[PDB]
Amino acid sequence: PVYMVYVSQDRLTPSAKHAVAKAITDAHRGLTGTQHFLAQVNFQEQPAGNVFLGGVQQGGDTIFVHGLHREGRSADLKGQLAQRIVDDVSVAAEIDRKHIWVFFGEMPAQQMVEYGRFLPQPGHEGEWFDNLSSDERAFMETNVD
Amino acid sequence: PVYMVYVSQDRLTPSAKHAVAKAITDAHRGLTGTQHFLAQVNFQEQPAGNVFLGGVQQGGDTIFVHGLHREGRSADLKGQLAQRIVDDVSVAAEIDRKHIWVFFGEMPAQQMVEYGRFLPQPGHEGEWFDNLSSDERAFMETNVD
Amino acid sequence: PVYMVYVSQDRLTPSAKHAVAKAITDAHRGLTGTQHFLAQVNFQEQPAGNVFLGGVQQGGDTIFVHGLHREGRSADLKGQLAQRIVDDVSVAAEIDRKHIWVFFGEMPAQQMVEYGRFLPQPGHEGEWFDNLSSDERAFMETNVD
Repeated sequence: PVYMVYVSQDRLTPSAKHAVAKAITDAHRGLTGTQHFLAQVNFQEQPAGNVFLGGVQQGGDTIFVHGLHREGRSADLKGQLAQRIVDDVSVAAEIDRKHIWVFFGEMPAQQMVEYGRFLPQPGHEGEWFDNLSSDERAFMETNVD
Repeated sequence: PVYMVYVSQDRLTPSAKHAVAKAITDAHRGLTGTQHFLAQVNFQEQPAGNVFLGGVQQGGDTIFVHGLHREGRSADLKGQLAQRIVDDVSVAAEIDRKHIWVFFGEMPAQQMVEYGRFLPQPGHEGEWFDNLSSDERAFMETNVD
Repeated sequence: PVYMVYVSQDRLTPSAKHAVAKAITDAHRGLTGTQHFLAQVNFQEQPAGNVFLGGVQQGGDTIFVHGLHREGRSADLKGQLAQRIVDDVSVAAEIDRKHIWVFFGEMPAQQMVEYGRFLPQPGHEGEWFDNLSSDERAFMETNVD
């Protein structure tokens, strides 16, 4: 999964990004079982006053999370991935919930690539990791937190 | 909805961005009936040079609009929406049409959170608005023009 | 198509962006038959340290290629397209493939606008260009490389 996190500039300190991007990652891993290193959190920063809202220019206190998952998960599961991400990013960012937008897109894994490899079905994963090369699995083990 | 509006840095003043948001949001409100505070417009600036049509580098003149909607609307309606957004962003930002690009992807409202709440269907949004805690309803009332 | 290309600030020199946009552009034209000029490469640059993998802040060495396409093409072709993007970008940017992430989404051509016109299916690619207005065609032609 790729999570695009849109935020106004200098709202999250370099430690506020780490805490939020960890909250997201633990949320995913716990709920779906996809390994930590498979999650990516990509903060898109823009100078504040670029988020309009019913024509109303906003400050720099709005966060939009765009997830990109592969298909195969129930709506039940996705509603729970979404609310936990509302609840935990509120904490790690220290921001009220009313400012959080969370959208999820889904795609067939067969047109989804991470670490230069095609992904497996959400009902796979453990097997897929082992049968990758040694150096590929080593580089993956580096990105855990 | 969220509209991601990809614009070259230096193309829109503060006044031009509000003109663009107001046209986008009004167009979305008038063809779907979505109440105003639900249509976010999210400006994303990159330095001129970062856009390559056909492998050719571009100046600050291209606008890519990326709308994210709940599923459920007709193609006819969506073709109207996509044709209005073209004409009204051409006006508000003094641009011409053949520089304007617009893509709509849609998602189950079950996996769309706004203001900390799950989007309903197009067949509900008024019943939805009414049964929110006083704070939620009131915060949304501010973000309307 | 429209490809968003998320990369770190300074990672790609301008000559590098051109080479990579040209790799992707050659990929799409080569395997889908879509004329060069309908292929946009929109580079989205951020400071190094906004990209997190497995909750760990990365250097500036991550690429994320997100392709927005017409619905229509075989899973098999979309695999190859994504594969040839992976290989060609690895080579144009001078970067390992385990740094490259590729997701394709798809939408109805009916909800897709490039140059202010509605895209056709993958089913009238050539006769479509034959009914633009000459000035729009002449505009099309400057974006071949």
